[PDB]
Amino acid sequence: HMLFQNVSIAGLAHIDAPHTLTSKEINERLQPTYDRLGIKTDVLGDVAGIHARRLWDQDVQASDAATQAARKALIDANIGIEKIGLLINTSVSRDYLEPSTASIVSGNLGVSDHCMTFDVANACLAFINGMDIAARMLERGEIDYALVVDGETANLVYEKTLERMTSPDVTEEEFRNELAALTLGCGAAAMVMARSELVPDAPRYKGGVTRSATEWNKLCRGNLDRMVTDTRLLLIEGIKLAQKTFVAAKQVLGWAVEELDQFVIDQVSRPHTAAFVKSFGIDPAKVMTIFGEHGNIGPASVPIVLSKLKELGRLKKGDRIALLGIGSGLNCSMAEVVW
Amino acid sequence: LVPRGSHMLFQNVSIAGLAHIDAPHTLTSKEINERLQPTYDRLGIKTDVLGDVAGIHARRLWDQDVQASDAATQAARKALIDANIGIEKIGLLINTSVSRDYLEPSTASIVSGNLGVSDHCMTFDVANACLAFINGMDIAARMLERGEIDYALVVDGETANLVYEKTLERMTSPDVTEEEFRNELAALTLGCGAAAMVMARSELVPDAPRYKGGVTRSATEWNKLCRGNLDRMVTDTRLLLIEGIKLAQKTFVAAKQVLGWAVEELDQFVIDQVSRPHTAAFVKSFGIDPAKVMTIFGEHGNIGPASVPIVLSKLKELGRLKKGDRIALLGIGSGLNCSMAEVVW
Repeated sequence: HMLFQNVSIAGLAHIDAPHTLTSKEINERLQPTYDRLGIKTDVLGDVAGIHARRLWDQDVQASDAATQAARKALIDANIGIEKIGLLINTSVSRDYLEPSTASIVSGNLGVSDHCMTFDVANACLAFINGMDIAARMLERGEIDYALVVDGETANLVYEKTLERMTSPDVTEEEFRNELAALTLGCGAAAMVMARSELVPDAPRYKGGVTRSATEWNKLCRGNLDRMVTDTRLLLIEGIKLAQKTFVAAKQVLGWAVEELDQFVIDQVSRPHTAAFVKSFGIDPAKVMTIFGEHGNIGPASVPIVLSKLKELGRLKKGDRIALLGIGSGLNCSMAEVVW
Repeated sequence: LVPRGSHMLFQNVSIAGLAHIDAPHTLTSKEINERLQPTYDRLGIKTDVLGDVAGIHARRLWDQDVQASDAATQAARKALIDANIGIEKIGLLINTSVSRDYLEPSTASIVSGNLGVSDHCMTFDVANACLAFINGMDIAARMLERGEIDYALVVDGETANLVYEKTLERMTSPDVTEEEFRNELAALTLGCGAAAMVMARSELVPDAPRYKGGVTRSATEWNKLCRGNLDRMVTDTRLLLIEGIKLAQKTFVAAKQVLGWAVEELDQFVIDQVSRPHTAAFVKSFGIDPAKVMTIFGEHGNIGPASVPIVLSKLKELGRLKKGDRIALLGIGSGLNCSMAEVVW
């Protein structure tokens, strides 16, 4: 019924992580163990379509990556940190349980005594939830500008996950559920959202809709050291939920597929992406992809893709952009930006 | 006379149900002290820092196999009964606990699935030290005000079992430095427990309490004062106190301008449940009647962000609260962040 009319996107930025680890290099150190279980296939590069991913320097924490991203977004919006009234950290990666990663980022930045901080956690949907929570405060006049940040680190998942599978003992089927950890990638993004009367020419966030199917809360379960995931069923119920969520998006957003100029989606693998496009009859040309060379950056994936699109001059004034994702839960969220 | 703003305060947001869960197993400060006595002796500690100094005589613990999500869910069920509604009415569920099942999925997902929420139910977590429940209250308040939903659940289950056994193991080490002992000591004032609140648009529950919200100030340059993972918390209790009070004080100046507050015009203060010195310093700093500040750290310790709602729920359970009571919710979380909000009962 009632969309956001005065929430804009004032600045946007990403950080690509500096070290590359190729699925080839990974596959070499995994060959012994592939040859034990008699698996012929290259599940990373052939099936998933993931050929490289980036990793941070030694002991770069999430809050560091979020800080670098947040600094660039601030420069991109051409405002100083004294203007930020809210800072939401959305990452899966978290420096500690207590306190929030947001507070660490905000301290690194020197936010004012008026800036509210906290973390949102919700798998690959968290950035969109963060964006929506910020938009609610902006519209109410609680704040004029917000930072939504997200830094992801998988350095430790790789050290530990590899060693576990390349031991002498090794398991059998855990391998297939564990390999999903070797699709993960490091990266960061940040976005400065703002009240529109401040930034009249800037893109606008209208909000959107969420639907869920939390009955499947078992299927993807990540610690710091480990990610266990059934990808096959997550794919199907994911798409079933996405469909349902698109019906909701018709009703509140006034959406159809032919009308939308970009689909910015969570980045998992070639099969998640292809199934999605096929099910919804989407022009593949409107669907930018980064898992090929960066792997899965969880909730940073969406704003990384939007920022990349922006920087390549793909986004014309007036474009209608679908932000969407299918996160563990299962949850699904879909929202609109009008460039 | 002169038309005023709302001061950004929440309109037509109500509390339709409230519930807490006490964890089953009692752990006394005597038990703890008996176990730590060889270390106390080695370090020359001749006072009961838990019982006499910190004011905590006991705390509660779950079984070791019990999860945040399980406690969050028990509480959620009791709050639904309290609100006399089914789970089909819930359009938003935020888990606000520090304790978490996994890094993903959200602990709210796991609670939501156990309860059987509809496919219209929005779920995510909010983490912000002991201030998160209030943050979740605000996030849900904004949706209910706008009329995007009818009912919200804010849920919070804490478990400290693991930090308890590992901290006790490290603090009884023959090699443990005084520095490390003191750093880790606050973890032995933590406690298990859980809480849940159903909130609603006032139109649906015309006699329920009103949640007005309030003000927030921060001091993010102190983010390293208290830091915790699954099995360990390190705490500069001295600087938490001093910088916590300064921040409280600053927020209270803002509470006067937006809430029209004054300590003498509030009937209850629901605070973070930390310790007897933290509590005394806060009461003395603002000139508050101690009787208007209910305390449970004595027997349950510090239940992080569950403490506020647990105290609220217990205040209701005892019949302290009457229609019209002006109820200050004030939280100083690790960060530092301080929110001060008002519930009118």
